[PDB]
Amino acid sequence: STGSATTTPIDSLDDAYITPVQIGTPAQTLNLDFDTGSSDLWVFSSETTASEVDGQTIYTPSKSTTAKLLSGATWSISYGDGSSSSGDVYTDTVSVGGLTVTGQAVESAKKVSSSFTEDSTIDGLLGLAFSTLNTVSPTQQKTFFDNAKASLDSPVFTADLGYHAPGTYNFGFIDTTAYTGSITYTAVSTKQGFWEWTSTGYAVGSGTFKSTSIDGIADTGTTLLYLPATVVSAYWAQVSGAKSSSSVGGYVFPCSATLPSFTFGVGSARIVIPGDYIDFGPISTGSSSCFGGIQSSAGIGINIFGDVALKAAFVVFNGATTPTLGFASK
Ligand SMILES: O=C(Cc1cn2ccccc2n1)Nc1ccccc1
Repeated sequence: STGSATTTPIDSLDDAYITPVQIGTPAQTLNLDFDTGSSDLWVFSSETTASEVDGQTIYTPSKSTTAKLLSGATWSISYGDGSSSSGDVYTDTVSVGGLTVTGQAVESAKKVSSSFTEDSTIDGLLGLAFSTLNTVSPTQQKTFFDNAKASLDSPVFTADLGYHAPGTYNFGFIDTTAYTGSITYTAVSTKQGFWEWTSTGYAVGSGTFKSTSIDGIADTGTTLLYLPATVVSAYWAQVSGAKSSSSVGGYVFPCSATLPSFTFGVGSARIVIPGDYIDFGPISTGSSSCFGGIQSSAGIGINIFGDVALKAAFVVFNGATTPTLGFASK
């Protein structure tokens, strides 16, 4: 089997992407944030604290003839932006772009943090990291991908995120019309539960490539590109007037600037992030100070190849027995 779904930026900045997901019988369609940085499928629901819901579409398991409460099971998660949620668990039928999993753990939120409430466009998360990170207790649950894996034509999914435009998530096949050149594959460590790999280096604009090992994760649930401070400093030094602002909480730059590109290495291959992809707009409405899309990972404890990096590529998440990651230009 296969599936294919369009993923759509939630706003003009591409702060995140949403993908429609069918849950239950008859289908209830919710727009979820596909997150290769986490391993829980969770939704706003009829169980969510009333005051914590503001515009989201909710899953109502009582209206689904295939929902079953997973007895005694609970879940609780936190993300890198400091947001969190928690609740109980149902099993139900979940379909993504024509690919159906029966018996999928659907984590029903009872509680969500303010950032989730405040974003009306995201109806929950669909985690695509390794199931070892799944938070359900006392019986850990598998991800959608893990459950669909053996049924897929090939045990893979691909992320093709657009810049200020819709993209695609495919399951079980690689669309060879969706990228240019070849896909370069690279080793993955699953020891922290993430799609963790090692970039071979970087370049700033038309500058010389610096060969250096940069360990980090491929994370569709993180908007920006978080890299070591040395790297980030080298980038922003090429932007007149750019500065790290402790008050704003990262590098800012004059909105009048034209930003240089940023290149990252994948083995001997190179992925080029255009300058405009690194512009995240005014720090506040009407401001002429803009927020940068490359930021320091100092203090995170891990480097993160977020949407700013992944959207410049066609990315293969190869869930073979030994997982790997593939990157192609497009
Ligand atoms: O936390 C993540 C993945 C992530 C961040 N998110 C923010 C909002 C909504 C979804 C979401 N997913 N990645 C990460 C961050 C820090 C350290 C390790 C992994």
